Amino acid sequence: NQKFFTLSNGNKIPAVAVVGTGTKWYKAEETDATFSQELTDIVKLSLDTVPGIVHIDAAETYKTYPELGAALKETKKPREEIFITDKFSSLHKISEDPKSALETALNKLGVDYVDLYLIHSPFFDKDLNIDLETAWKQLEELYKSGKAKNIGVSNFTVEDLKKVLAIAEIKPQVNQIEFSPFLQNQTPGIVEFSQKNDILLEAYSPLGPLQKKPTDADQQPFYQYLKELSEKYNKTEAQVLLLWVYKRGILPVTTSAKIERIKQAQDIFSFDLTEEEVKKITDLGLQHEPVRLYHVDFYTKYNSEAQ
Repeated sequence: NQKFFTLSNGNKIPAVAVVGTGTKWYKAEETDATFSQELTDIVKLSLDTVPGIVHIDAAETYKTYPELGAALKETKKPREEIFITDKFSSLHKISEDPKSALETALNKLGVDYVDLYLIHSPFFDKDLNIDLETAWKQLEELYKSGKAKNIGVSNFTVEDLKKVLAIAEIKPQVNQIEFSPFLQNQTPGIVEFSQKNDILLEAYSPLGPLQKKPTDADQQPFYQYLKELSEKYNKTEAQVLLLWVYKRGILPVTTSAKIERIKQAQDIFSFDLTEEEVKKITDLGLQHEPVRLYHVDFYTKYNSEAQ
């Protein structure tokens, strides 16, 4: 039942990521006191009970490698039935460079490789002693050594991708961006450019519209239609939006702490949307004001082009 995207290198990636590792409260330090039993328990439960290949989206910045590592050790879910995406913290330095970050992560996770490694932001912390070019080249070496089965970037503009393409031996395989019906181009032209250049887009915060659901939702065309589709298919509104992202050729990344929502996200491929329905979600979304939840200070200037 599970669907996959095929990356430019021929490798497959599960077409929805359903396990996220954010502490609901930002985690400032890594101590026994800050270890989140609640997070480790939901990751373990997901690995135990979610059918098929379970795609986890992790990140150095979360400081939840210990919780992911404990869950990975305690599950009997086999390693090959897990796809682990990890991200080098470029915005806020924790490691000197990608090589150091991933070496540390592999040891904390208790694993030999990650399935996808991303540069989390093109906007490097002033405290980092490495530039974008040098970081990408480190990802190329982690790809060649097999520590990262696939490599890519996150929150890159067209100009950022062009900077990588100018020095790349290995073309980035993924660009994880914020994408939803209320933000259909995180930065100008990114969707069209990425898809034309065989760089797979992942969409984080694809459920932004449901987070920022206004209290007049019952009277808003977008939310009215989303409810109509939910009722038509006997699926949740979340499931309809996640499937819409997939139908736009983009891999939705979601991060619920409710096991039934995690299972529902994995199960989006239990139905389909017609061409009309995909187009109508798109069109009603584009009529809406942009909603941007991440990289706000960097990309506000692009809001006028996002829809």
